[PDB]
Amino acid sequence: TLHALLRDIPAPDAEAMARTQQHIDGLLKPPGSLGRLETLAVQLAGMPGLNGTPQVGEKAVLVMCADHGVWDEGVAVSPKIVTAIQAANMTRGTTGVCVLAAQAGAKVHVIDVGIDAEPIPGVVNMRVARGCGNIAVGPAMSRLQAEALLLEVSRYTCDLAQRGVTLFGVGELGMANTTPAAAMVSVFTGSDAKEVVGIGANLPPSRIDNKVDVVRRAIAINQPNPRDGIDVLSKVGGFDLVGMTGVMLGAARCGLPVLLDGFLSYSAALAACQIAPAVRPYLIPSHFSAEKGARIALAHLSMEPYLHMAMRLGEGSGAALAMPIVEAACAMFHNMGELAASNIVLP
Amino acid sequence: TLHALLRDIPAPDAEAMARTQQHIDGLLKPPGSLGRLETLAVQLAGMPGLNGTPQVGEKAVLVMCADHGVWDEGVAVSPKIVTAIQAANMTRGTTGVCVLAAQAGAKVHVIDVGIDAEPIPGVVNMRVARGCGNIAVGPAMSRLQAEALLLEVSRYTCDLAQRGVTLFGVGELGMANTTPAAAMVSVFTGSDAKEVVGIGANLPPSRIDNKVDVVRRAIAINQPNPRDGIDVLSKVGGFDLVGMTGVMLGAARCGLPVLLDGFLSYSAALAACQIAPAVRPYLIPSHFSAEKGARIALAHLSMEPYLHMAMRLGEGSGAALAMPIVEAACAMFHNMGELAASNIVLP
Ligand SMILES: O=P(O)(O)OC[C@H]1O[C@H](n2cnc3ncncc32)[C@H](O)[C@@H]1O
Ligand SMILES: O=P(O)(O)OC[C@H]1O[C@H](n2cnc3ncncc32)[C@H](O)[C@@H]1O
Ligand SMILES: O=C(O)c1cccnc1
Ligand SMILES: O=C(O)c1cccnc1
Repeated sequence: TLHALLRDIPAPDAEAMARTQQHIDGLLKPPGSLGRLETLAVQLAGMPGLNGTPQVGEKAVLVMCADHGVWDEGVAVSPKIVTAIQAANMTRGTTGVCVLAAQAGAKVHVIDVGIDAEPIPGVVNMRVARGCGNIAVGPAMSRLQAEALLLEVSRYTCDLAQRGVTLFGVGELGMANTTPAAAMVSVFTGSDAKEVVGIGANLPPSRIDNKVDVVRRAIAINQPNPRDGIDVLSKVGGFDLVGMTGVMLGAARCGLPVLLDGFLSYSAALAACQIAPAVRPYLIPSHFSAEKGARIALAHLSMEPYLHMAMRLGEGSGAALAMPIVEAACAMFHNMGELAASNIVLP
Repeated sequence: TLHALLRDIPAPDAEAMARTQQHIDGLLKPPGSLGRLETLAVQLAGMPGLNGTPQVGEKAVLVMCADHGVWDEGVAVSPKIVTAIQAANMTRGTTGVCVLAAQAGAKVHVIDVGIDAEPIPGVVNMRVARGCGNIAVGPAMSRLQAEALLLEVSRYTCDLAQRGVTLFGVGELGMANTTPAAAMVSVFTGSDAKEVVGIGANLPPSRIDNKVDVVRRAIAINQPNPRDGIDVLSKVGGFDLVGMTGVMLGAARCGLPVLLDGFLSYSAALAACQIAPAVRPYLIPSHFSAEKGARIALAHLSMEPYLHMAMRLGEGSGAALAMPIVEAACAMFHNMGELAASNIVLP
């Protein structure tokens, strides 16, 4: 059951974290001089799946692909078919996340949770339906469908842990998905749609007004409950967004770290933390999306991204780009010399 | 002569940059969606030493080490000997920059431009003197000494280019060096000392007032000319700071990119750009130093760091941490597929 899953998410190991902090303080450098790299190492040390120490074994980026019915409301400029096309390209390694993941030594897992097209060979099949319902006139899916996908994705995720994966990255693919993402952010943060609706994948500025209106309509018609993350996801979210939330719950249950990506991932993280606050300690920010509603989303998650690249591609491209940073924290921890060894004393 | 050197710094190749932009726009993604990663690739494409395309061959981090006479004014908490000790540790690979450089596949070059101690085996010897003069009572060095080191370091730098190095990172080591760095920033930016003097390597807050006073005294007594970068460096700078400036001039003359590090590097970059504006196009920011005067320095250099890690170690540790980002831009450029190949059309 999902209740068991949520109930079994482990709390951070404070004992391992204390030993980490002490060790970092004794390294060949002025105490605290490596700033957020030190904080990151301690965070990792508290994750039970890492065996009491900051370490990175195998790396995987999970890309959840699906189509959205709200695409018919004219909120996206790319043809709907671009989702299926790009999902296929993911298997050929020519996409942005594939190239960056290869650069970071990570494997890309492409999962189809609801693409509106024939099944794509090479893509993991977990499709709920051929595209989710149009949120502007009703819910994206039933609560049952949402919970089922959460469970399936979380199981898939923690199963990879048995294959040596210790670091996850989340990603997505789905034309028009920045619309339900904005709706969710508006609902969870209590912000007006206008403040969190962006241009997504180059939406013309003249078409923004319509996008804001669609978001408002979706909310008014569905009346999602902000205190129920599953309610929000099933009503104004999408299969892809649900899948991303599932990776976060899965990794957390597995006691492992997850790298967030951009705007879509922020909306999924808001939902995950609402569903289970215990997931928070396992989330690691990557970059600061150029999407309008990024600042608001990040503020509610109390997260400060490490990378400011004005990126807005999605796919988990930002998550892959940050993996080297996580490895750097581990390298610092394990490979630096110690002050005592050089007889140096620094207050 | 130094005049020849400065005169021969090549301008960016606009033709190669135009071809770069066109290619990036045709990649398998919404135009401009990779933000600053795209801008970085184009910048690299314009650097003549890279052969008309964003590419990274061998990587090197140059660490300029030297002691400062102003240390006697009580502006630093670490014993003066820590410079020599850490410089030795650089040869053993136990320091922060060594670990991060190894993680990025870069080689660390440790250069002694003025450590106040016996020569250290394994360290490149270019020492001007055993520590520079105390800037609080007079100049750090003579103009002649400054120009000579600039020339020597710039030659060493461009010579590495012949060994396959295509990407440089700058670093330093020198107890009390954030004092002359603050003086230089104050002079070049016209900001008051109080606004740019930080805690350096954990200087107690109760000792900050004295540091501000020392900086003011150095400026009042030396009267450095803001319009003459060499004048400023020789008067209120240090051998290490001069050396960093030399790496920047050298790489620029070689038509190659240089990654800045933190606060000390910002002061050296201000000087380099004053000496020769043509150097600017070759400078690449890495992280946003936690030092107080960082914001002001970066504003005058019109640079926005990619990494926000609250780092303040120095040594070129931030520069090494950003190398993977430069390689990512190259990977994007060369390895992504093209829109035309998938028959996809995106405005
Ligand atoms: O709401 P919007 O405006 O449609 O933007 C969301 C989509 O843009 C991104 N995206 C990611 N890869 C893409 N390849 C082509 N087009 C878009 C792409 C993201 O992954 C989604 O597919
Ligand atoms: O002006 P301040 O307060 O002395 O700070 C500047 C120094 O701190 C950094 N630094 C870099 N490595 C160090 N190892 C030990 N101590 C300091 C260190 C930097 O490289 C300089 O050596
Ligand atoms: O921040 C993102 O991940 C993003 C922003 C716009 C369009 N697609 C993805
Ligand atoms: O920004 C830096 O590089 C820095 C700041 C403080 C002390 N040492 C180095």
